[PDB]
Amino acid sequence: AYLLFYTEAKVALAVK
Amino acid sequence: AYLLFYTEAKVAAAVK
Amino acid sequence: AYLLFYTEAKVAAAVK
Amino acid sequence: AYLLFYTEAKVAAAVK
Amino acid sequence: AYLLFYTEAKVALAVK
Amino acid sequence: AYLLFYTEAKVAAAVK
Amino acid sequence: AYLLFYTEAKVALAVK
Amino acid sequence: AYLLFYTEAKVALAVK
Amino acid sequence: AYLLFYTEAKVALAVK
Amino acid sequence: AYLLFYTEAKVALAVK
Amino acid sequence: AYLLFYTEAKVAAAVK
Amino acid sequence: AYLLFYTEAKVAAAVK
Ligand SMILES: [Cl-]
Ligand SMILES: [Cl-]
Ligand SMILES: [Cl-]
Ligand SMILES: [Cl-]
Ligand SMILES: [Cl-]
Ligand SMILES: [Cl-]
Ligand SMILES: [Cl-]
Ligand SMILES: [Cl-]
Ligand SMILES: [Cl-]
Repeated sequence: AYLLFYTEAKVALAVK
Repeated sequence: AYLLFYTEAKVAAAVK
Repeated sequence: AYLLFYTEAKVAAAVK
Repeated sequence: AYLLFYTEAKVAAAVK
Repeated sequence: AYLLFYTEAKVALAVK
Repeated sequence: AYLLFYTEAKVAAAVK
Repeated sequence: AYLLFYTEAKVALAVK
Repeated sequence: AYLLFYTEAKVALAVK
Repeated sequence: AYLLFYTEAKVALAVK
Repeated sequence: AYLLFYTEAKVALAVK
Repeated sequence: AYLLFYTEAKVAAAVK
Repeated sequence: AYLLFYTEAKVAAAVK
């Protein structure tokens, strides 16, 4: 799975 | 300091 | 899903 | 210390 | 949106 | 879009 | 300046 | 190409 | 604590 | 060694 | 030093 | 592909 930084505000590490 | 993210929607960043 | 960090204090992680 | 990844499948993380 | 490092060369942060 | 960094005297960011 | 991820809980990008 | 952290376990910087 | 990528090879995310 | 993003403008990955 | 990206077509990296 | 690092300290990179 990819480890993708993400934000909608906080930044989070999404796991895809 | 830290980079923050915000919306105006478009995502934009700032530093504090 | 999202990688979460929480305080166990030492940092700990989960994925939801 | 460092974050490590493992599977239970879903990816999960730990700290060591 | 995703925050994805990218290169075509410089590295850049793409906002997707 | 691209996250840009520029000299504002400290670093500042914009997204295009 | 360095761009260092950190956490105390949210992740954030420190600007040092 | 994207520079995406990735894990199947080790993390690596994937070049896509 | 800082989240710092490092390598000794693939990478690891140090928690300092 | 540490892999640390930085910026003075471009982002770059420093090797320390 | 810093990692730099270049084309060979694949993206490749070097250190300076 | 993966960005890989080599070192016994100076660091060299490669894409596999
Ligand atoms: Cl996968
Ligand atoms: Cl500071
Ligand atoms: Cl430690
Ligand atoms: Cl599955
Ligand atoms: Cl989105
Ligand atoms: Cl917090
Ligand atoms: Cl701390
Ligand atoms: Cl591939
Ligand atoms: Cl190759």
